[PDB]
Amino acid sequence: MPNPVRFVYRVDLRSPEEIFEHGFSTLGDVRNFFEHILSTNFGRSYFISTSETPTAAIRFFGSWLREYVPEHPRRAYLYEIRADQHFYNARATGENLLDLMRQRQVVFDSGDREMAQMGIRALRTSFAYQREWFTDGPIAAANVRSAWLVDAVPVEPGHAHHPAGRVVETTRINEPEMHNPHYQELQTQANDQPWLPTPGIATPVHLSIPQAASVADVSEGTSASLSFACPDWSPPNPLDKCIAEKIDNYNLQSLPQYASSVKELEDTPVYLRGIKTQKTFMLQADPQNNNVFLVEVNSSFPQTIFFWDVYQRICLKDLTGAQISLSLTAFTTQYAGQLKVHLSVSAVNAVNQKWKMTPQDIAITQFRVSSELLGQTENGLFWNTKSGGSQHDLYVCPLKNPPSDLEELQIIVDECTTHAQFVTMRAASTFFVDVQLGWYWRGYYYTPQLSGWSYQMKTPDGQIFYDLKTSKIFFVQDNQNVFFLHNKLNKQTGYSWDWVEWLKHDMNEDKDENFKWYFSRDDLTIPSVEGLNFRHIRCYADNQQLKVIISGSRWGGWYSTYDKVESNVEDKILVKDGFDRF
Repeated sequence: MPNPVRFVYRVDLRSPEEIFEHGFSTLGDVRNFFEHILSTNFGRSYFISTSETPTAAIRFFGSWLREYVPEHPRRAYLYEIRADQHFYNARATGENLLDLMRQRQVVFDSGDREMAQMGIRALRTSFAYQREWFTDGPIAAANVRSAWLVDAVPVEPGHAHHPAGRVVETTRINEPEMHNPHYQELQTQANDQPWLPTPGIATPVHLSIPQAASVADVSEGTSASLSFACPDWSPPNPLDKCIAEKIDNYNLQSLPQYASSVKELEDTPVYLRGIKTQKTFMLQADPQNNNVFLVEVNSSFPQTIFFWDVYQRICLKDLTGAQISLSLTAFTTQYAGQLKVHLSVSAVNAVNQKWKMTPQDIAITQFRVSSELLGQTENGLFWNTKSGGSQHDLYVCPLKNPPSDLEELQIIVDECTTHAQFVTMRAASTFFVDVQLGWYWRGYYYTPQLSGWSYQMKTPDGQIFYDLKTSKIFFVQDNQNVFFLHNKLNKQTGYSWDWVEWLKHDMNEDKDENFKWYFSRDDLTIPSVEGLNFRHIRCYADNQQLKVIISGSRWGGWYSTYDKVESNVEDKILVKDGFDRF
């Protein structure tokens, strides 16, 4: 409740005159979670889609055009909607269902667990960037606070080349904001629980898993559900009103990670220009020391190719030797209103790795790059015009009253500089969640050590991750050394428990269930009385449970066990707030 989801967002072609008066209506009367996520036989869902951020709500709307003269410029409205108890998070709902399936508490009315896990994999990876909160039914006019006219426009029109024959588009949120006079300020928040169709004890959860899915291709390999891409779908060709390059249908076992438009991707260096000095720089970064810096145009090496993905991250193209991806990250300094940019492990839930790129000129060629860390405060990238040497540091500052010698840098798009697709959000290539695992005892925080013991301190950001592709948990010692959480316990161990261990391992390996883990809410109080976020953690292999020894000579020792109840042990693991939503 200190950190609720208060507003969600939705792009819809219907005008505020209609929405401000009537709210949003459902497609149909079917309350089926998987069919809604997978757009199965689209057009019957009782659920209405919204997104936790404007950027995610509007992504589909930036789909690239075919090479023809657009006779109907693309316009719609972004709505800001107060969330309440009938708004549920799609990702968290899916994780809860995975938990129930692994613990064997599901009745499959249709389909099976293998199929459901394919559905969950798609939700975790392909559709996750949507940041979807769905409503269990209609949204009243009284929830809708504001609207903005939005449009999609080509980047550098008349000049930009068309990757694979498609025209690079971006979106704009136009001022001014329009306020809904029927809006009621009720100080509510989205439901913090995973969705289930029935009340109270739902325990024997019944699931109907569909055999097929539909996916809108929204450019650069990106998948969108039809509930996002066809916001005003009508019964009969409705698909013609969808905003997307194309709609594909697949059997669930055939569902690809990327859309056909993935062929549009090109390697792009990044060029920035100082607003006053007009000096031009290339963005560069070095995974050996995680430095990010600027080199003026006029035993490691700088890397030069970046992309901006649908999680809003600006990532270096290549993985390190230990198979991790690195992203530009805005870190706090000691100075008033001056963040410094540096690399860290790409994480889908790290707000300090999220960036917006907004066109500043009507020719759509100059782009301000802003950090989501600074919230509603207008901000941009800066360099120190007085700094000397070959490489210059990169900062983020509020636009208002910037430090003395600093000037803003904006991305410039041109044949001789940044290519147009850089300033659009392409499909993501890694799906790591920062889970920051730890434990808590009597006011003190503890963190895992690679030895299997614990150290007394709070787990730092950017260290312990969960790979959504494979369900592995890993600890990044540094860019070349990554260790994975491994279960040793089985039905032949002779004992009811065994230590866990941290081992180097192939990030891509996806079969061995002793490296696979999932989170469980069970009967935990969430959040805890003191505001903490706890989960139980179990291994896919045979539901062996992760725990930590509390006291004695083996205090701080991490192990797994078949025993649900034990003494002198902690089964509540700390996990970063919001880890199950991104």
